[PDB]
Amino acid sequence: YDKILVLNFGSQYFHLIVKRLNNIKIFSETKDYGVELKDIKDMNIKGVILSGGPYSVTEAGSPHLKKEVFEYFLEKKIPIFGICYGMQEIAVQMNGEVKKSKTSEYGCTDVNILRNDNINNITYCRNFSSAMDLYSNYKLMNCCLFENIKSDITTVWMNHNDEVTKIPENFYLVSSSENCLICSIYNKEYNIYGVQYHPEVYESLDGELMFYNFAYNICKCKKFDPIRYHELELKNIEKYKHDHYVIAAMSGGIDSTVAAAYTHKIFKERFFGIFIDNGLLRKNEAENVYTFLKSTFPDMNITKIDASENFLSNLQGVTDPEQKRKIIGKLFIEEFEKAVNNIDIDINKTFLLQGTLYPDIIESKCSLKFKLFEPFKYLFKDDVKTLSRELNLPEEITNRHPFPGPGLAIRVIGEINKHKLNILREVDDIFINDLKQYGLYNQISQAFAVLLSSKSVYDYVCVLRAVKTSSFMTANWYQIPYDILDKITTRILSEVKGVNRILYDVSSKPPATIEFE
Amino acid sequence: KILVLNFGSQYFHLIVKRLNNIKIFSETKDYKDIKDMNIKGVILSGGPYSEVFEYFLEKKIPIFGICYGMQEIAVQMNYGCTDVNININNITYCAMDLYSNYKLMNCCLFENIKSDITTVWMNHNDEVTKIPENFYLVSSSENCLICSIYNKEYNIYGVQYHPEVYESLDGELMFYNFAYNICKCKFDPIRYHELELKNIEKYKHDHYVIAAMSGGIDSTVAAAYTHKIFKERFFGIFIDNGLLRKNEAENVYTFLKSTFPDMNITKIDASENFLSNLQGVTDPEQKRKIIGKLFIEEFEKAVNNIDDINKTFLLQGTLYPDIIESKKFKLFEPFKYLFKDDVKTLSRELNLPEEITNRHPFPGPGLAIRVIGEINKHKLNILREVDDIFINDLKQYGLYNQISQAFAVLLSSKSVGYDYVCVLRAVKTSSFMTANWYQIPYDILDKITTRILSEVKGVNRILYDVSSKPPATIEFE
Ligand SMILES: O=c1[nH]c(=O)c2[nH+]cn([C@@H]3O[C@H](COP(=O)(O)O)[C@@H](O)[C@H]3O)c2[nH]1
Ligand SMILES: O=c1[nH]c(=O)c2[nH+]cn([C@@H]3O[C@H](COP(=O)(O)O)[C@@H](O)[C@H]3O)c2[nH]1
Ligand SMILES: [Ca+2]
Repeated sequence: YDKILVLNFGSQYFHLIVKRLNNIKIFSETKDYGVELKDIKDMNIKGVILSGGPYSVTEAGSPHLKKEVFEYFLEKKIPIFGICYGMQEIAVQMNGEVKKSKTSEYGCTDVNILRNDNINNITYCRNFSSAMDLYSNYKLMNCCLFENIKSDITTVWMNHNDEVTKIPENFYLVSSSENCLICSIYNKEYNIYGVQYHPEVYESLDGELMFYNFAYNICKCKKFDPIRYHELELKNIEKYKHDHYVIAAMSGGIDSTVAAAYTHKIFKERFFGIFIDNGLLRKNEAENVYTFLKSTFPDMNITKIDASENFLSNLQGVTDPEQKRKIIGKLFIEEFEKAVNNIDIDINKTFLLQGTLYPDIIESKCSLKFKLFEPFKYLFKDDVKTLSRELNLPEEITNRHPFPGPGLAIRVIGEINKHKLNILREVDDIFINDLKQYGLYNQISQAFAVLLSSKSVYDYVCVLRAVKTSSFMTANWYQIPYDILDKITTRILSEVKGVNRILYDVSSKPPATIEFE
Repeated sequence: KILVLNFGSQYFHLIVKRLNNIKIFSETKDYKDIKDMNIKGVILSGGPYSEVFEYFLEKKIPIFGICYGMQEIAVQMNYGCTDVNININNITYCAMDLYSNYKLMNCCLFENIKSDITTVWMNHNDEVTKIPENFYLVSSSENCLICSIYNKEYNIYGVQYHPEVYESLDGELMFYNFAYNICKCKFDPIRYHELELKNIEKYKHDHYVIAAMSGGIDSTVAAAYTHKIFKERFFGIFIDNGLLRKNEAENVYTFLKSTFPDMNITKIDASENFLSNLQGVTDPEQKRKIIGKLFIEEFEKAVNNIDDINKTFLLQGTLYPDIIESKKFKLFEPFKYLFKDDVKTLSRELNLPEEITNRHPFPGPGLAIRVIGEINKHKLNILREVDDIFINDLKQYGLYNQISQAFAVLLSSKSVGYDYVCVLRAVKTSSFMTANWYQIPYDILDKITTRILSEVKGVNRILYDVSSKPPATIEFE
């Protein structure tokens, strides 16, 4: 109902602002910075959040809001909230100045919220001697965004190379940082707010409060519960349960399974689960998933197709990771549609179930045809995890790491064949089993083995990958205790013939990716 | 002289090193021409596999078998720090019914051991189940009953453990007991170095000396001793092959001039030659073979441009490990019976800078074997940058000195951000055939990695090598 427009400037933390709006029961409306006025004027927008980004606002080619779009916000009285890049965009839009900092900030940092009487509480005043001499050059007050904060100091997460040097228009200086004088800014007339830090990340302790103050106190929102949308959506599909069929790609992942559970309970013998073995799964995975699905849902239709030869022969000679991805996606569609036709039902009366989550719809709005059914459009991984517990599903499905569609094709670097896959399957198996045996599996977000086309003294070189993940675009490499890692690496090199070297990935995202290819 | 035959043990150099500690001359050979030599005892090494045997028993040459050697001796006669027991009532694990089946002495190899318990290093998958001939059961272990065996008739000795490594506390004493008491030996390695220099001093008036200067521990201290004698007649040559690390050619040349002011050093820039010759080459062996032939070419070309080949002697810092593995000018190698541990103390005895005594070894082919696939300037530049960051930070955080060898490696494989993939390699090395991967504190490793990914363009992923030798090697290629 009362929606906040959240605009994308390329931030690695974009999903986290959308997440915080979900936690605070406010409807998010995700769009790129280059949005046209025509696409927003007719919507019930109560406020706009401008995200951070990896760009420098000084340079050419940098993302900017169109003059008409920004002018629309001011005229319509729509409050604005800019974080990192968003703050700097606001500055640049309104007569202000932004330059590269003398000292770049990254990590947890304490910032002093400013007030006429609070001005004395700044000891680092010499970094930009008396604190009265510095803040005489700036307008202060005696700020709604920090309501009920209690303390005059707050811990926030930093990640910026540029800083506002000269305040725009008639703005108040509202917060300062040891390495950033113009840390937060406020405009009373247009309701414009700007912070250099990232309140969307967990580490920013008072973040959820600032998003709350903006949504309700500032933007005057009245409403939307994300963990209620799927229940409402399932209660309305119930009217189709006798005249319509539901088809679903079953992968063995948490998302497809939980969705199938809630939907099978409605459509029963009219629900059809399709599990396609692409020949790119892990050791015994094709058998283990199919058994798992039958043991969990005994009365459920589950068609399994061995398509291994189809994918494998089509992947011969292919080394380019995108070419791999495009072939695998193309052949999946072809095999899936072949399985749907083999059921022999009315295509004009079928629903395609997908466990599509919010991150997916956010990502989709960036840069046989079935009536789509995605109950989980507004949910996140942690929402799906607790929903699986409410179905009393085994712990194994709730804990297990995500697995990419292209599978081991993106994990065998270069030319893919059955000889390489078998070697990787052995290494990955020993790796995963041991992480479970030493009880590390559950605290790791995603762990896997990789096989390289490069060689050492001659046999193949394997890489162990393990990460802790915050969202789609941000992850840290996992620090496996050296005693356990040694036991895992020793085991692999003696058990698996064809591998003479094990490496460990020590790169976070950014700059690296979780996967290699 | 003591005979020591190689059965392919990862610890073969360590048994040789222990005989060097005891001051005994070694004659290293493979698993024949031995009748002409003065052999007073034979040692049989270990091996992962798990013959003139008659001559040993006939000539009364005592045998000493370790690990595999004990087991092979048993055949011919038909893991970690563990405490073995050398008296039968002391065996706690088992009580007296078991030892009743075996013959026990009431042993020369354990003389002056004091204690009836000893700590030894284990590394074996096979064990002797039935004793050969008329052998005594001498020692036992918790996981191995038939641990040590002895034959009085032929002076045969056999131990399951590895007394050659440091972990074996009473290792040197057992080696001493075999050599001096049993074999009745009646050659100081550090002394031979000094003796070979005094003999070469008699040729200072007419002869010359030439030495290939790398900047490594071995070639510099050899030059330090020999240049002191031959002064202006000494000619040290340094060749930049374009396979060295960032600014290393400048840094080595400056260091040598600063440490040895009166030394004649000639630097030749052969980078362009080495690179072009290596264009397209990927096979690691082919790389090495090319580099060696181009080294020799450029080396003797530089000697041609300096003033009598009939008189000149070639100084080399060849060590004992180098000589053991194998089996124009007058070749002079004074360090022929020495290890790196010995050369390091010789560096200190010269009052030389701590920089060289502590610097990690650097292979002859250089970065060529640290770049996987085709070698070119673009790849070398990136590897030089990463390596320089890695090493400098390892020195900054006080890790460099406790690490035996550390370096960066560039791979031909690529990864998304599509850029090059780097690997960090750091090991602690016991001997030539044994090294363990170093466990860099995670806090420090994350600081090094973050610095590399931010500073160096062309690299978006770095990995760490968690592989030990064996089965892996120190270098990739
Ligand atoms: O369904 C998928 N199809 C794909 O092509 C694909 N590529 C990466 N991933 C998964 O996405 C997450 C982020 O990985 P990257 O940082 O490597 O992009 C990680 O969880 C990856 O496992 C994929 N999932
Ligand atoms: O002078 C050299 N020329 C070479 O071709 C060569 N290959 C390996 N190495 C060095 O030898 C040690 C053990 O090497 P590996 O464990 O890689 O076999 C390590 O210290 C390596 O640096 C070389 N040194
Ligand atoms: Ca049909």
